[PDB]
Amino acid sequence: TTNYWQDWTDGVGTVNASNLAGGQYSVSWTNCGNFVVGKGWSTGSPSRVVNYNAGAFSPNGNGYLSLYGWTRSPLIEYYVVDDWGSYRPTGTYMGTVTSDGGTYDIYTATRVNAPSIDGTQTFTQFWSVRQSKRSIGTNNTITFANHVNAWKSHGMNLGSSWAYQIIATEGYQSSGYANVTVW
Ligand SMILES: O[C@@H]1[C@@H](O)[C@H](O)OC[C@H]1O
Repeated sequence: TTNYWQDWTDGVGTVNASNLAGGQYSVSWTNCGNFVVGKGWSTGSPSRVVNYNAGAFSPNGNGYLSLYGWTRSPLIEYYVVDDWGSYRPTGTYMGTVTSDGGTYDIYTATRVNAPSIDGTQTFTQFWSVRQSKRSIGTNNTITFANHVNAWKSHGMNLGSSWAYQIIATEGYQSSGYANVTVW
């Protein structure tokens, strides 16, 4: 089960996040800047199988629902995006991976002098983005090893030092509400 609660916001707009029982959380936001809220594990694993049920995911504008985390050495931000609002995230196309009943496009991207778990840094993003939005309110599994190994085949090797790993609600200049249980 989960051991970690993440509640990060850049302070722009109103973001109200609740650390509920077990692996459950909720977040309501209005005209946010950027925020990342979710539950998961303080140390990510490339072989973790993550389950979640989004009782609600209703962005009004740009919001994502993703398996989300960081490695260091090198500094990499990674996503497995199952749902989004008005904006589907993309980068440089690398291929596809089919996992847990969905097909995901794979992308890389460079972020130059950008916010990160270690402050302003130049780093890389690894993305799997579902080709269509996954069903909301169902018990959904992300078999992360499939994504890790699909990424490896394209030279997207994750860092050797693992930071947190969560099912994250992320908003960008938007409003919305989400309620999610992770295990
Ligand atoms: O973990 C936070 C990350 O989610 C955000 O993107 O940049 C600052 C970090 O502390």
